[PDB]
Parts: sequence; C-alpha cells; structure tokens
Amino acid sequence: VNSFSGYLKLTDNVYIKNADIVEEAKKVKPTVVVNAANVYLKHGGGVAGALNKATNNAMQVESDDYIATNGPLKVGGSCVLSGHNLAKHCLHVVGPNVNKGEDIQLLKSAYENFNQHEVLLAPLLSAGIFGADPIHSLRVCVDTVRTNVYLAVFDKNLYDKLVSSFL
Ligand SMILES: CS(=O)(=O)NC(=O)[C@H]1CN(c2ncnc3[nH]c4cc(F)ccc4c23)CCO1
Repeated sequence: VNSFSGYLKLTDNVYIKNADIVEEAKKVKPTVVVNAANVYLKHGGGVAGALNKATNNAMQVESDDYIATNGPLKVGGSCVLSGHNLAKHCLHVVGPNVNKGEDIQLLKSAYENFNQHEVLLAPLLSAGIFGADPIHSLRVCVDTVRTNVYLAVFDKNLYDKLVSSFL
C-alpha cells in the first residue's frame, strides 16, 4: 500500500491521473519524482521549469554543480539528484526532443531508467514541449517500465484522450 490517490489503473504496474506533478509531489512526497530533463539540466520550461520553480531554483543550483563536475547527460540517460522539497530524490531523465531532431527510439532507453526504482511519480517522457506523441509515450512506458509508475498528466483534455485510446 502506498499514498498515491485517485489514479486510474492501466496495467499491473502503471497508473495515471490528471494532476499537476508539482502539486502531486508536494502532497505525496514520493521517494522518487521524475523530471523531464535535457542533457544540460537547464530547467527552463515544461515540467522541468515547473519543478525547478517549486524548489525556488535549488534544483537548478544543484544541477549546475552536477554538470560542472560530470558534463552533460546522454539522450536516453538519467541521473539521481535531490528531490528538494518535492520528493526524497529526483530522477532527471532525458527523453528525445523531437523539436531537436532526436531519435524517437531513444524513448525506450529513457523509460528503462525507471526500472532502477521500485516506485516513481512521473510525467510522460518526451511529451509536451519535447514534441513526441503522448499516446506513443504512454505505450512505450507501459511496454518498458516494470516497476510501479504513477503518471501525472497536466492537461485534462489530454488525460481523457490517453485513457479513451488506451489498448
Ligand atoms: C517533455 S515536457 O516536460 O515538456 N512535457 C510537457 O510539457 C507536457 C506535460 N507537462 C506536465 N505534465 C505533468 N505535470 C506538469 N506540471 C506542469 C507545470 C508546468 F508549468 C508546465 C507543464 C507541466 C506538467 C504539461 C505540458 O505538456
């Protein structure tokens, strides 16, 4: 039993809700919140900008030190950093950004990072400003993640579409 509330169950291990991931994180304080990161950990907009704003820019300060030490992430890769006031940990995962021409096949590699964590609160990778089809992203999630994932979808119209079209 965990504290996630109001989710629709899609599969044995995948759950979905129309929610603001920032508000969901502040209420649940999950062990892991996933950020929709880029390779530079520049949290300017989308999910990343919202998560970082909610940390009063502490996420960005920590991220800048990470990059200065380690260099950029790989597309499809991840790193574990602090969850600040939102979660114990933040798993920064880089999905491909279609608006940069990145290979959508890397989306599966991106979701594989979730399997290193037993339970996660996450957005749909490569959705939103990353330019991928969220219905495809949900399919890859379901077919790749084996650990327990709670997906927060900000847009109510999109949430209803994802549910209605789910196979
Ligand atoms: C690869 S992405 O990060 O750019 N994907 C997207 O942006 C998708 C999904 N986004 C979110 N999903 C869940 N919770 C969210 N809180 C937010 C707060 C914001 F100020 C902006 C977006 C979100 C958001 C919504 C917009 O479209």
